[PDB]
Amino acid sequence: LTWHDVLAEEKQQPHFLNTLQTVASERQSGVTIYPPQKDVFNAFRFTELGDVKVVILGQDPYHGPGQAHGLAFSVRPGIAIPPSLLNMYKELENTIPGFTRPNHGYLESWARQGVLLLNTVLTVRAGQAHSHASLGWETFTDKVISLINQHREGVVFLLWGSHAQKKGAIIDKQRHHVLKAPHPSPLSAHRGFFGCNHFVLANQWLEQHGETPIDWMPVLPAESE
Ligand SMILES: O=c1cc[nH]c(=O)[nH]1
Repeated sequence: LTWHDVLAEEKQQPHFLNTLQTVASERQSGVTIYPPQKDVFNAFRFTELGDVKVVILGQDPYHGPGQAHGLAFSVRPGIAIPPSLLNMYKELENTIPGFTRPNHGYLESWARQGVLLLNTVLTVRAGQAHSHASLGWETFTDKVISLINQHREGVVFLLWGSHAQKKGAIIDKQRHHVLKAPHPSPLSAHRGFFGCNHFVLANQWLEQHGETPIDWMPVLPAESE
């Protein structure tokens, strides 16, 4: 059972297709849109429905050049680690045994381990946070979260900040494992993100059900000859 299986009918809905047409228009209107069109759905590409172990919800994609590439909180290789990710790495360094500060902010290897890095809004106008928040992306990601709720068992949801917490209100807290904390951005991280211990807690839950825990130290694609 795949994303396409469960999302094919949602993807033929006017709200969804129209969201995409608005983006495609915007990309030609004089404005740059992030991430590139081929990257918008990368969270789905790297972590199939049946591979989802951890869901980390973000809200908006990074809105600067070279930053967003379709995975919540991640940036491309060579790009500076943005403040929300830095605070994530800090909590990790203080909680996960052996973890040290990565020299990059690329989280693809989290996704390849089953960490679904899903923003509720999947595109953004350059430099303008929340600029596409009233297209239909929230309806689409509402549906995505609902399907995960329904079609999977024992997934851990990490819900950072009020927006994500509301988004995840529908999730079965008996069938899945839901953890809440304030958002890791500088504005709220010292008001409960630090100390939330979500990364260890996720791993323990996974372990207690026979699943491999997540290696949260992210790794860059390697060099070849
Ligand atoms: O992808 C991202 C980046 C920053 N903030 C979010 O919520 N998600």
